[PDB]
Amino acid sequence: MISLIAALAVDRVIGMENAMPWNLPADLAWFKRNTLNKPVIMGRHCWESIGRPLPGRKNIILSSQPGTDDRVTWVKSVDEAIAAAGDVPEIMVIGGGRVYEQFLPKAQKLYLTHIDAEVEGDTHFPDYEPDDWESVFSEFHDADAQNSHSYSFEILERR
Ligand SMILES: NC(=O)c1ccc[n+]([C@@H]2O[C@H](COP(=O)([O-])OP(=O)(O)OC[C@H]3O[C@@H](n4cnc5c(N)ncnc54)[C@H](OP(=O)(O)O)[C@@H]3O)[C@@H](O)[C@H]2O)c1
Ligand SMILES: CN(Cc1cnc2nc(N)nc(N)c2n1)c1ccc(C(=O)N[C@@H](CCC(=O)O)C(=O)O)cc1
Ligand SMILES: [Ca+2]
Ligand SMILES: [Ca+2]
Repeated sequence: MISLIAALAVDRVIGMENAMPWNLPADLAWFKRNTLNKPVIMGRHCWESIGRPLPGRKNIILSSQPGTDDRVTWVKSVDEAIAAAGDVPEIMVIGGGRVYEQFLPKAQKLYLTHIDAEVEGDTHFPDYEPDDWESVFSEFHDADAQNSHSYSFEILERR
């Protein structure tokens, strides 16, 4: 199955100037826990904002151009990305916005972090139909010394 994993601020903002405008160690821990030992698919812009392969994951990068880094697997279409991931239980799609938009119709699960942050953004999570989805896990956390916003973790499953 295909799952999307994303962190969304107010108004579904997911980025600004190729960066993520918040500091949430707890979200990074959640991200790692839910992507480790699974293939991860990302757009070229979202790769460039990392610049190093994520360890313990098969890193698959979508680009219309030839790849520039042999440490990761480069593919030129959605269907090639899916195929490159292979016969695994769960393929994780990690962004950014244009990649999320293309994989959302194919996804069975959404792993969302709702961050209580008012951030100007230039990139937004796609506007999904709420009726298509059922909340199966939800956990809220207050802001603390390490995490400067409150946030909730949510898993939605396609009905
Ligand atoms: N969880 C999150 O909140 C989260 C996660 C990740 C990223 N982000 C943010 O997302 C933003 C980047 O999003 P974005 O939409 O600009 O870029 P993106 O989706 O990461 O990357 C877009 C690029 O991927 C390639 N691509 C996408 N679909 C393709 C296809 N079907 N076939 C071939 N190539 C394809 C193209 O590369 P070429 O131009 O090379 O063809 C395209 O320009 C940044 O602000 C980043 O910080 C947020
Ligand atoms: C910019 N970016 C994309 C990013 C960040 N947070 C997210 N959060 C969620 N919930 N979903 C995402 N797709 C997501 N993507 C990054 C940046 C750094 C690391 C990173 O270093 N991750 C380590 C965490 C190790 C560390 O703490 O340095 C890992 O093993 O996954 C991952 C993604
Ligand atoms: Ca806040
Ligand atoms: Ca509606």
